[PDB]
Amino acid sequence: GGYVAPKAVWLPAVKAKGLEISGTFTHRQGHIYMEMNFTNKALQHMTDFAIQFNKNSFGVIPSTPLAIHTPLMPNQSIDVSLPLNTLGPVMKMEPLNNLQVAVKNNIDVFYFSCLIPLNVLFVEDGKMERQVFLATWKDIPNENELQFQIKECHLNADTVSSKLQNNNVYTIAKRNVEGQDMLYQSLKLTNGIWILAELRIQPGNPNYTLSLKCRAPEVSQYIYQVYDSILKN
Ligand SMILES: [Cl-]
Ligand SMILES: [Mg+2]
Repeated sequence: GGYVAPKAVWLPAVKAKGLEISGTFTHRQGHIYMEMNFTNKALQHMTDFAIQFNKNSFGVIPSTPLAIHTPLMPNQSIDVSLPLNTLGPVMKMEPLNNLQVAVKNNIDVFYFSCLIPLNVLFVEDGKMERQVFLATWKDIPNENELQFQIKECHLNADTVSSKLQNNNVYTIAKRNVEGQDMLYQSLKLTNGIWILAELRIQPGNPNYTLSLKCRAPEVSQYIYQVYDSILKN
């Protein structure tokens, strides 16, 4: 299984007439979930739960109604797994991975936003053939290449590769070049956009250089972020 961030408070009870939501996102065998905990810190029973998202960069929507079937009584706390997909309307948000959410119950409708970690959008079929990798890297404009630093990393190339693989980031080739390990990696988003990467591991340097090439370079910063998280967790 890939990296899953710990649940964070998305909607505090005091801003939502007692409704408290905490959440995170996961990806389970090709399926994306918004995993939440709803707690009723009010003095009335809560019913009639419903959820919707604003249009967003990767076209993320719930794929079913929110599965809360019984009144959530005062002091009660339930875990809710909401399946998502990427078939919904697309509107480019800033930041690119922001998701606006509305949750309703019988008391009111409440709004909050949260940030989607892009690794849940990394698809299973994201392993480029070596031949295709080289050709695609070359095809993408050199100006699209962006460099980032994975600070303070001490994992071996092998471990880097295995962890990334667990998050559908595939190592296509490894080059040993005078002690340095150069890992060439591919991944593919739910929207079809490929991201190619060169990770440079040097002896004595506690920082790895991650070089990313993408036809949509605005995405790169976000791949870096979760790449960093996967290596640090
Ligand atoms: Cl719903
Ligand atoms: Mg996989």
